[PDB]
Amino acid sequence: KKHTGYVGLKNQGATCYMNSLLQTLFFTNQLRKAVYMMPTEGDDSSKSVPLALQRVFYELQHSDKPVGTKKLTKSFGWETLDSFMQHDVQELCRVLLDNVENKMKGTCVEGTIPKLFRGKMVSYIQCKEVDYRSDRREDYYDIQLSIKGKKNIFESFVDYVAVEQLDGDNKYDAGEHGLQEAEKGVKFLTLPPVLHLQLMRFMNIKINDRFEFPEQLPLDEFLQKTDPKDPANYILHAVLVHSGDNHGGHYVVYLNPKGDGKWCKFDDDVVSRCTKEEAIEHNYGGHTNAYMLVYIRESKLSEVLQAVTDHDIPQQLVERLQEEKRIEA
Ligand SMILES: Cc1cc(Cl)cc(-c2ccnc3cc(CN4C(=O)CCC4=O)sc23)c1O[C@@H]1CNC[C@@H]1F
Repeated sequence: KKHTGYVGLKNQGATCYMNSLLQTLFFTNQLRKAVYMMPTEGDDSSKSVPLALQRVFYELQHSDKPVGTKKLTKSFGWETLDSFMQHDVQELCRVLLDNVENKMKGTCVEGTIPKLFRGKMVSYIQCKEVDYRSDRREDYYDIQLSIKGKKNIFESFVDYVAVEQLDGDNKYDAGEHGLQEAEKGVKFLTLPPVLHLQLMRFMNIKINDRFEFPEQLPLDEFLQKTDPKDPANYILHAVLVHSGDNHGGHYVVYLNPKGDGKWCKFDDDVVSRCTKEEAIEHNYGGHTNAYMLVYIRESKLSEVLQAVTDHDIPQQLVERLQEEKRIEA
């Protein structure tokens, strides 16, 4: 904390990618404030996932020493290494934020999860030579981008929206109209304030290819309609990295918490300052791979990364967490 201003977490081992995600969610400041507001006074000390996330966030905000996650792993039942390796980061993040969102219902901080992370997309199937079109509106909290044969995020987004032909052997079952030539596609209606992009490093053959992501990411061309008052310019907030072995390896996260190009490497207990280039360019890959990226929308940056004070944690919660620290010591 003395060098960088920020504390790290206790070592991974079986934990894998949780520490990387916890720092990412902790430095989503608007979420952190909302997490502190959850009415967890009635909750069980051990079994409550909402309370266990308040504990980590509290300790990341106040501790000089590294913060433990053992109370938190016991709460949502992922104790073994197998339980992390079977899942991916978006599934873990979904498990934490569902608990948080459910606890926030009927409270002053309701709807903070969908405000921060929920975007909307339309999937469509249009028949070419017949008048039939199926549409589904879908909420998403995260996007999984393809990287095999893609130079960069721009190209992955182009491929994400690209129109697929349903011709020949793979014609579209159109019900009363029978098999038809058709065009399948997806289109983004809105992009959230905090954008979670996972990069598909497994097709399970692994992909160590060089994949380039920028500091500033404009996404207006991937929307159906563009607001001129609020363009879809996104700014790079976090880069989650894996090195070494599969079914194992070492997980790190790079972060610029204030959103001001001032980057730090979060290597469990060791938080240290780094260059933009160590955080961005040097995690592109080729012959160490980035696997998740977090972008924040430029128009939403002040609100998402709003300053936290110790006053933002309710007195009842502070007293309860210090009662644990006294009794356990
Ligand atoms: C071993 C390993 C290496 C790398 Cl470099 C990234 C991940 C990783 C960690 C967390 N989250 C994601 C999300 C990803 C994107 N992705 C999907 O969602 C479906 C297919 C895929 O690629 S890769 C990854 C990883 O660990 C993984 C855990 N479970 C499977 C691996 F063992």
